[PDB]
Amino acid sequence: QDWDTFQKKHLTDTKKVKCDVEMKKALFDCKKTNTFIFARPPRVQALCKNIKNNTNVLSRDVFYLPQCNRKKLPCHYRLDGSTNTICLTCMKELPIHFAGVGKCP
DNA sequence: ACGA
Repeated sequence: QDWDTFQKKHLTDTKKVKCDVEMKKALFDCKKTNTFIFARPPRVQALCKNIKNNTNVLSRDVFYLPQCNRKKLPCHYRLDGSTNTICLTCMKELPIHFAGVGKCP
């Protein structure tokens, strides 16, 4: 929605995310899936430099993407992972949505 | 400090 929420929902400083601890947060509310990006804010923010507002951009570089996937109700997950390019939605040169991976929508 |  916004840059602050994007960082909380999609950035991680660790590869081993504690899915069951984080996903129960109102931020995630035990949703089906959430993908994190292993990167510091500055590197991710740079991807939106020069990008038109409310449009998507695909990174040239790859990132490691820890992913929490709901396995058992109501809030139990399995940690998965993959590496790929990321597609972000930009607004005022700041990421506001994690649009897709490997390619933009 | 072993972490795609």
